Amino acid sequence: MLLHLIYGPTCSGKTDMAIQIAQETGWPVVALDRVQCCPQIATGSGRPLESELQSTRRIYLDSRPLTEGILDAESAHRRLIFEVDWRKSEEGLILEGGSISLLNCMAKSPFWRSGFQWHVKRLRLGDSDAFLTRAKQRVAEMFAIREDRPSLLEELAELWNYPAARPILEDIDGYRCAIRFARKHDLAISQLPNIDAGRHVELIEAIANEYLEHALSQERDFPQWP
Ligand SMILES: Nc1ncnc2c1ncn2[C@@H]1O[C@H](COP(=O)(O)O)[C@@H](O)[C@H]1O
Ligand SMILES: CC(C)=CCSP(=O)(O)OP(=O)(O)O
Ligand SMILES: [Zn+2]
Ligand SMILES: [Zn+2]
Repeated sequence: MLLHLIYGPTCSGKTDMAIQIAQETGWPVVALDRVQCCPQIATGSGRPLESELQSTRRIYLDSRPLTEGILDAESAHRRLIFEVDWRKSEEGLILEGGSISLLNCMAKSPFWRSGFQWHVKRLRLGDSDAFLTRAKQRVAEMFAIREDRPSLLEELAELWNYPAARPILEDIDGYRCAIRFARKHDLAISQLPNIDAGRHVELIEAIANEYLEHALSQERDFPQWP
């Protein structure tokens, strides 16, 4: 079968791309993302909206409570081989995501190196400045109060109740920032949603900047794929 592999940093449009190829071909898209396997952090982790899948399928490598820990990379990798393997007979599948440790498992795994055709697309960040514009938009959407899906701040407040979630969230991007930012301004995590006019602007800015650190370190640590 043909695997269409799409990887690159945070906020590069990988998913809209994947959705478009999926809506053309009919193939599912497997998310190469460990953090997105915790649906309790669906928004902050970048899962697309149901509305935005446009009836196309997107497959996650597990579905797990956040307090169970983010799915480790070698478990994710074994799950990935299985999701591709059982679909062995279909025409192709789309693998899309920005997981550093998952992509590197892939690059080191004997599974991938034979018995598949590949189309491989690597998105980059270019302008730091356009990156941050792109990033601030994405953050404002993750912050939008929506009918159907909790915002990043609402997910964050929800989970802050479980002391076990706290160290885990401190290690995840967006949430890390939001938490660091609450402590900076002597705010309770619960009050982050009612954050006043421009206080809201400094937090979007700060998360977008944390996305930047992240994307730079994704450019640093990504495998170079064949
Ligand atoms: N979808 C995501 N959302 C938020 N943070 C992420 C995401 N994927 C990776 N990270 C961050 O990058 C580290 C995970 O490594 P990796 O899966 O190898 O990129 C995580 O601990 C998070 O801090
Ligand atoms: C928010 C962070 C750090 C990762 C999730 S964003 P992404 O890799 O899901 O975004 P794109 O599909 O590249 O827009
Ligand atoms: Zn995505
Ligand atoms: Zn990071």
